Amino acid sequence: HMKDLKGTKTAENLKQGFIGESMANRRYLYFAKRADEEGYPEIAGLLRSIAEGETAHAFGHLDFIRQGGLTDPATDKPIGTLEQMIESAIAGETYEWTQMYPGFAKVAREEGFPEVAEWFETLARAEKSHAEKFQNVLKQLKGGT
Amino acid sequence: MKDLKGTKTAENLKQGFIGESMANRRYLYFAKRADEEGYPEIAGLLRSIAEGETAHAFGHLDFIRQGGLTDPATDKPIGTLEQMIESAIAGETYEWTQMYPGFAKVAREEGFPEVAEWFETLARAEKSHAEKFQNVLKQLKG
Ligand SMILES: [Cl-]
Ligand SMILES: [Cl-]
Ligand SMILES: [Mn+2]
Ligand SMILES: [Mn+2]
Ligand SMILES: [Mn+2]
Ligand SMILES: [Mn+2]
Repeated sequence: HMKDLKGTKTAENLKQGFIGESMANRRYLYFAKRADEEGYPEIAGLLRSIAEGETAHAFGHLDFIRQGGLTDPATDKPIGTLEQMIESAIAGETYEWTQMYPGFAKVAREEGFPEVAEWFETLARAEKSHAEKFQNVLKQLKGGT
Repeated sequence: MKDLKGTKTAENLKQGFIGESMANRRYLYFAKRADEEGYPEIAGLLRSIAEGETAHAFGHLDFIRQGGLTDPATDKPIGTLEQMIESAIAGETYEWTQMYPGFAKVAREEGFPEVAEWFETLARAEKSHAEKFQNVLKQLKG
């Protein structure tokens, strides 16, 4: 019979699958740039085509998560409706600019890595801008205009 | 070029890479819902912010590689193109030999046969990926 995914090992395996598939697409597109520079177009093309595979895998994991009423792997927020999706976006961006990247920057400065700290501070300011743009979308959706 | 091995900053770059990787995937997935419902401005914003998260993820990988750290996904070096392909092979190999078969068996045990069939499809897919990368690596070393 049909069962709730909530609290199951399968729910956790969909989450972990999503994380790994997300990383695989980013990794393969980064590796493709090195193949591009070095003159390996067949290798770059394969990396890019396999990366599209990993997009399909990630999106299918999110399909089962959303259809199963499970939460966003990144934020533990529901992602059933577009409004919920934007609220998930806002929650993650808010965590990143208010807590995560400032904390990473402080640790980098304290460990003697000022260039890395500056990068984390650039990202904190970027995620704040993202949060603001998503907040404006949510106003448009929630207000129905 | 400063060595990051054994630091909390090394761990933070890894976690930042994971988060940025997920953000790009999430925002492109959300854009498809905006597409279906007729919100092209919202879809376009999601796609443009997703490009931001690509830039963030790649910059984390630059610091990882320049700081003597390993690939977040595989714990393998990714300095050279050959090392990058060997990292791809290692992660594909883990997924087809172990990770997705294991997920499929658990899904069938827990009574999720449709999810199990999906995991079985993915195990076969990652095996094909591993083989295609192996054919590349042989060409590079040759
Ligand atoms: Cl080539
Ligand atoms: Cl719109
Ligand atoms: Mn995959
Ligand atoms: Mn962001
Ligand atoms: Mn980001
Ligand atoms: Mn793969």
